Amino acid sequence: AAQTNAPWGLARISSTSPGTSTYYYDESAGQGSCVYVIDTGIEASHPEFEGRAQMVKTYYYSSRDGNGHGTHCAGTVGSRTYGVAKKTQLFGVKVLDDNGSGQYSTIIAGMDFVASDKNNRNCPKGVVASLSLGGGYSSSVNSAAARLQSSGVMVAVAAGNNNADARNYSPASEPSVCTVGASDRYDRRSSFSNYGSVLDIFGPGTDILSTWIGGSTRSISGTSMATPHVAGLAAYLMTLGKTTAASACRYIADTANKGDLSNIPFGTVNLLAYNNYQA
Ligand SMILES: [Ca+2]
Repeated sequence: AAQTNAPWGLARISSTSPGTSTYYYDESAGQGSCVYVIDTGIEASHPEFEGRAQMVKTYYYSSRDGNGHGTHCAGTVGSRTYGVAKKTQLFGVKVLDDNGSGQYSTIIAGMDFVASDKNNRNCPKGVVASLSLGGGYSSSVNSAAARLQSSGVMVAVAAGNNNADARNYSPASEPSVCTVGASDRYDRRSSFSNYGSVLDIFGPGTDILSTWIGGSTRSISGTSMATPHVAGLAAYLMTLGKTTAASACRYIADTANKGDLSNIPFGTVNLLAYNNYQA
């Protein structure tokens, strides 16, 4: 399948070179996989989700996304126009308030919830969790992310936007999950992207067009935007049977475009997510 005039990030993950505008992908498109988006919520009624999104848990008064961030991330995972895995099932877990903030105890609870809730869902091709959030180092937050991964969920987390070593942020610094940095359309490390030896992979994160609340769209930047590209790619590859939740991060790194990025500091991987599609 091919999506013409796609957002640059989708085109980038199906090409060996920058500057293309077509997203090439297998028509299976993540069908039978499930992605939990642990964030500010999802506007499930947005037409771009085609009924494939639902809120399953909130830690606040409402389950609605009053911010936009979670809806944007969910759109990059699996919306029709802006998503990597256009047929995956999306589940929203609202651990962040509508200002985008949240206590670590609530974020931990949300991760433990996903590890249990997945046993109630029909996700024959596997389960992914996308965490476009983070703060200062916390061993308890890292442990919660490691638990979620150990339970059989592919966990993808944002490296952070401090132009610093991600070893000082959580859950970015947990080695057993998939820690995602950001690049821009010219194959530079995004100027805000954290770096360091704990990064596993880069994905598109500057000027990413996706869904927004009120049935709208908008373009924003962040490692929060790169993470759902990798989460969606994992769901896509699990549906194709190429990998499992336990090894998807390693498989993505092994099959990545290598050496293409600039402004990568010594000691950080130079690996860009790639779907290796061949018509
Ligand atoms: Ca890792």
